[PDB]
Amino acid sequence: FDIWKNLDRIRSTKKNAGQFIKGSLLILPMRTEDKQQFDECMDELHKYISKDILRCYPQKEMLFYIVLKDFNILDSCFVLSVLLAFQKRLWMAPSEKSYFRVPKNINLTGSFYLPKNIETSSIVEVGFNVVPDFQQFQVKACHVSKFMNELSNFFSQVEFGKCEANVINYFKREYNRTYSQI
RNA sequence: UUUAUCAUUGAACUAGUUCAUUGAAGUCAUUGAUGCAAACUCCUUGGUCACACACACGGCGCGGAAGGCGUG
Repeated sequence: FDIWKNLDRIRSTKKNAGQFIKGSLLILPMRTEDKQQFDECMDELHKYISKDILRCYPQKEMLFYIVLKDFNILDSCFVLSVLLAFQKRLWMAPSEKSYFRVPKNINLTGSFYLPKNIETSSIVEVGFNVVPDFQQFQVKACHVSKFMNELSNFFSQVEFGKCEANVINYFKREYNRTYSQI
């Protein structure tokens, strides 16, 4: 249940997981109470993602938008597994404090957004999605190694592209609006 | 393959870039638009005429359609 050996294992058996999908965009928002705790985890995460594929947009009125685009499948396998575990760790094992090491007996849950145009189990698409032009996907409770396999099998099917440049700015507009209403 | 508005103010920033606010207009589309090519399926039309299955040096069956030329 360590992310590096599991990420190499998915590197081996994924049948060409290296190349990046055209016009590929993934948006996961998350809220964290501790800014000092999350800023160092994300800072340690930007090391291998080279800041172009992954960008962090804060929203201040704590809410961060995690935008991951032009990504290879093996990259999203890494990042989403890091973040979704970091989100549970605060409640589960605050004494752990090892970012890439997932502590045992923690099941990964959460949700992420993709553009409404995508062309196609643990990861399921939801009916009745809020954000108008986007579609959110649930990741049911799963072990990390199971999550790598399910996600790696998910991004092999989806074939999508042709998105406007600033669309992320549209996502911010819609997502802030929906919660402003509630 | 290539594309997704302009202007003003503030913050950060190299010496152009990101975020927020104010104003103007704003064909829809990006599953679009441009180029390239194929396969398939379906519609309309015809004398689906007669004699003939006949080893030649490139005709001279009956009609219909469309012309050119000529005489009265």
